[PDB]
Amino acid sequence: GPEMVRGQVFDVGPRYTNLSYIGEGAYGMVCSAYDNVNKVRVAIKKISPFEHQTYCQRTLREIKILLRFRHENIIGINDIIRAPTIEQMKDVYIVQDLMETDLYKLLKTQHLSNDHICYFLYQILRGLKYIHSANVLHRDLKPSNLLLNTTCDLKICDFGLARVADPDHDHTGFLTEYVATRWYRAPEIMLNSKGYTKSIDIWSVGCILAEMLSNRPIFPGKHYLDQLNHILGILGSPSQEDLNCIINLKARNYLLSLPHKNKVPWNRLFPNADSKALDLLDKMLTFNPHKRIEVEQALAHPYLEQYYDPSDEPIAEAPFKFDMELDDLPKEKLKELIFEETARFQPGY
Ligand SMILES: Clc1ncccc1Cc1nnc2cc(-c3ccnc(NC4CCOCC4)n3)ccn12
Repeated sequence: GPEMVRGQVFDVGPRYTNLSYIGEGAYGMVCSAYDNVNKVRVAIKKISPFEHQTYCQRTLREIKILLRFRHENIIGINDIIRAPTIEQMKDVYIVQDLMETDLYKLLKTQHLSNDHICYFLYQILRGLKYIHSANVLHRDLKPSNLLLNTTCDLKICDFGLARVADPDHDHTGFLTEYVATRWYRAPEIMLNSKGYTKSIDIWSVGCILAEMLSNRPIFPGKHYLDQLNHILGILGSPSQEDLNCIINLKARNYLLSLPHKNKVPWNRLFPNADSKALDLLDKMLTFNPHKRIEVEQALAHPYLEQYYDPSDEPIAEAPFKFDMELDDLPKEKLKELIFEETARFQPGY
């Protein structure tokens, strides 16, 4: 029989064996395994999306995007397993090289040296530079999606929430609401919920930096609307100028009705942190998304000057365009597209 992990069948034999639980989500589970053919340890992400259009969209995007990415700081896809015919396909298994841990687990057991924080942050932004150069938004950057080895190599994973946004088109009003994980959500995800940009990823990285500095989430909102109150509790109330940049009248009136909060100085929250790290943190956690530092400027910041080197920081040679966005289709058509995108890993073809 096929191996089972916590009640989930993993139909990945005979090539992949010795499965161990790593984690799970609403419609998927990840296990470690052994690749008997290449004699290497792998992670396998089982995805079962086909009953819901949104799940199918996210499965197709993760596959299409990662199959076209090749970058040292981004998890690669080794192999994709699914049934030989579309009717039998209920699950898709994405196979990746196995990393030792993630940043979420590391921060449970270790206080990081400034050198480790600096080097980890560089690698995050080095991978993000490549992602953003491809016109992709990751939209769910957080410690558990940053994979780590003992060599301190870092790789970004889980592109289930990622998508392409062709800059030739205005995506205002067409972007999915309620993206990112709550504590890592930029304010405009709540105040401009269908019209944010790739700068929400920079905000997430800022939340990650703060978490590396103190081993605690900086904005641990208890529910969706509580999240904005945590953000404003530290940044203080938005300036008049920043307010009048919120185009949504409803969101702008909601903000005008909040009680005034003063800014908490960064070095009061992080009194032992590198002042350069706090300066970069401040620019990444900037309320106004258009004033927020962009990925290349973040790499060029004094905090990262031991590592910044554009001659060794690849960008995408064919940035993605609208063709990568054609997924507002019935889930039955998306299943056909997923079948086609994964056909290159099938015997025959
Ligand atoms: Cl968990 C989950 N479940 C359902 C949906 C989404 C997700 C999140 C998610 N997506 N892709 C992935 C990939 C991986 C992965 C890839 C390579 N090496 C390792 N090594 C582990 C070993 C134990 O320590 C943590 C690192 N993990 C992890 C989570 N991943």
